[PDB]
Amino acid sequence: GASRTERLLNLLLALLNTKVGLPRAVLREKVYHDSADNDVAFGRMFERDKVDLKQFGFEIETLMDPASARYRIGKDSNRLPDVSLTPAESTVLLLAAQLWERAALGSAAANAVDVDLPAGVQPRIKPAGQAFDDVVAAMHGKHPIRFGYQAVSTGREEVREVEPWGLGSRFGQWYLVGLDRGRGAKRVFRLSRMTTAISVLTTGSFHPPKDFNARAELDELNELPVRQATLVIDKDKLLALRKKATSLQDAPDESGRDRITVDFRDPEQLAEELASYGPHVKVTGPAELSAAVVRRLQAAADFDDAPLPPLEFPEAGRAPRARKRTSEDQLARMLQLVPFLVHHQGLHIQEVADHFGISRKALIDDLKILICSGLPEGYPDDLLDIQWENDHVYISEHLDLNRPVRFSEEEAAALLTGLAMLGDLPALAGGSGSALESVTIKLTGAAGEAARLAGSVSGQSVAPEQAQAFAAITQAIREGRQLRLRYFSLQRDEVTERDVDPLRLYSLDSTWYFEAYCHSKAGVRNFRLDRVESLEPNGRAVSGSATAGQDFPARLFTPGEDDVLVCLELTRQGAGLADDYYAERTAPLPDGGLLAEVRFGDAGWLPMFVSQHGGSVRILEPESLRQETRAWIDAALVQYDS
Ligand SMILES: [K+]
Repeated sequence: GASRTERLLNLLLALLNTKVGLPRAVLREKVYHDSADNDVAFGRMFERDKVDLKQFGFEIETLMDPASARYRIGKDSNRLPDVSLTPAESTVLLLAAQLWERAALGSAAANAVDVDLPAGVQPRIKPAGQAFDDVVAAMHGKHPIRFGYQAVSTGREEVREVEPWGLGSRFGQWYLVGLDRGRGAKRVFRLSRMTTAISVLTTGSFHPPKDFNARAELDELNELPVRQATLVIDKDKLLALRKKATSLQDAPDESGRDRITVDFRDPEQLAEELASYGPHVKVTGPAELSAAVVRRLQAAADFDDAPLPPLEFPEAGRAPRARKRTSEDQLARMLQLVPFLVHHQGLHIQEVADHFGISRKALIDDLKILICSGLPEGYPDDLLDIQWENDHVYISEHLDLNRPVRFSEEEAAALLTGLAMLGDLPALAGGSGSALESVTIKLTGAAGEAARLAGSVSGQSVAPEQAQAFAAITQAIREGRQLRLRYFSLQRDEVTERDVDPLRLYSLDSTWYFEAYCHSKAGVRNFRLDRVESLEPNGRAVSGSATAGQDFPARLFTPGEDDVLVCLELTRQGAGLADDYYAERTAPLPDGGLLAEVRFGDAGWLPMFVSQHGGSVRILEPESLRQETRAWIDAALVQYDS
C-alpha cells in the first residue's frame, strides 16, 4: 500500500536520474530491496510497476542488445516538466499551493535578519469574500441585486439591476452571469469591474429560468486581449514580477531601477498586484493601468485620513465568529469535496453539507478557501473552469483534453511540499487511486531528484547543532514525556521558558519543526528546531491536553510565536479579509464595515497588505505600524505627482 506508493516514487526517480539506463539487477537493489523473494516475484512486481507508471503518464524506455536490458525515463534529462492534470488533480494541487505559500511566509519572516516577498510567493489576488457572499446570499434567498459596474466600453460607471444566475471562473477570473433587468437580457459581469459592494435587495424576489446553463454561458466568454505594461522597478526587488518580464533594461534616469515590460490581460488584476509593491514600482504605461494603481494607493491614503472609530469590541458571545484557523479535519474534508466537484452532477451544497454534518454556510466557507482564494504563484491560470449556481458547484470536465502544464524544478518542489503535508493527514477508514496520489507522482517527475527532500515531511537531514534537540524531542514523544523548552525569540537576544507536550517532529523546505502542546499558550504551537535554546524533561508525563478541548489548527495554521497583533478597520467591500486572516475579534460598524484584530506573521508584510487592498483596509493600532504603513503609501504616491 504505502510501500507501493513509495516504491513507485523511488522507481520513477531512479529511472529519471540515469542518462545511460539502469539494468534490472541494479533496479532490484536500489528500489526493490524490500522484496525478500527472488527474481520470480520481483520480476512481475517490476512489470506491474512499469505498467502502473505508464498510466501516470511516464513511458519507461527499454534499451537493449531479457536481463540484458537497461531502462530509463526522460531520455537524457532527469526531469519531466510537462504533466497533464485532470480537474481533480488540479484542484488538489490548488490546496497544496496554498499550504506551500504559508510555509514559505513563515520561513521568510523567521529567517530575516525594506519588505520583499520571498521566492515563489506573489500577492494573492482573489475575488472579494463579501461580494461572493452577497451573490451567494442573493441566489439562496432569490433576491435580485444592484451594483456599480464600469461599462464594457470602459465608459460611464453605471448601476446595474441584476437577477443573479451564477458565478463562474474562466482564465482564473470570476464572473457573475444573470438577467440584467435594465437590458432585459442576460449579461456577464467581471467581478473585478464592479465599483461597489453588492447590495442584495432583500425586499424583492425572482426565479431563475429553468433552462439556464451556466457552463455554456461562460464557455461562450472570449479571453481578454493580452496587453503590454511598462514598469520601472527597484533593482533586486519584486522577484515574482521579474519572472513575468518580457524585456529588461536599465531605467532612463533613476539610478538603481530597471525598466521592464510585462504582459497582462485585466488591468484591475495587475493594478492590485502592483499597488501591493508600493514604492518599489512605478507604472509608466498604459494610462488605464497607471490610473488604477494610483486610485488604490490614493484610496488607501484617504482611508487613513478618515477619523478613527472607537475601538469597542463586543463580548464576542452575541457575534458571528470569523473563519477559524484551518484544522486537519477541514483539510481532509476539502480533499473529499473534490470528487463531488468534478462528478458530472457536481456538488449540491445542502445535501453535501448534511452528509458531512456541517452547516450550509460552513460548507460554503470550505469551498471559498479551496477554490475562491485565487491561484498562488507557480499554479497555472488556465487549469480550472468553475461554475457556482444556487446550491450547486461544479468544476467542468473538458473531456479528453487534459490541460498540459509546465513546472520548473522550483515550482514542482514547492508544490510537492504542500502535497506531502496533505499526504500526511490522518488516514481514514475506507488506500490507492486517489487524485492526491496521482498528482504527487506526476509532480515528482517534474521536480526530479529534488522531489526526494521536498516530497517528504520526515527524511531531511539534521544539522549538527540541532541533533541534540532532535533526539530529545524524539525520545520524549516516544516515551510520553513532557519537556521544559527554552525557545529563542526572533532576534535570539531572549528566550521564553515553557512546559510543552511534544507531539510531532516534521520537516518542510529543509527545516525541522516540532508540534507541541504549549502549557504557556494553553494551545498547540509549532516551533522551529533551530530556535530551541534547550530542551529538558521535567519529570512529568505528557498532559494530553492536545486531545482535550475543541479542534486545533493544522500545523501550518497555528498562531506563530513571532506574530504581531494589529487592529484593522475594514470596509464592507473588504469585510472578507477578517476571515482570510482568522481575526481574533471583530466589531461590526454602521455601514457594514468592521473592526478586526488580527495576527500578522511579520510586521513587514503589513504595508504591502494595506496598499494592495487600496482603501478597504486601514491600520488603527499600534500607532507605530500605522504611520510606517502611511509612509509606504505616501512614498508610493509621490512617484506619480509630477
Ligand atoms: K533520464
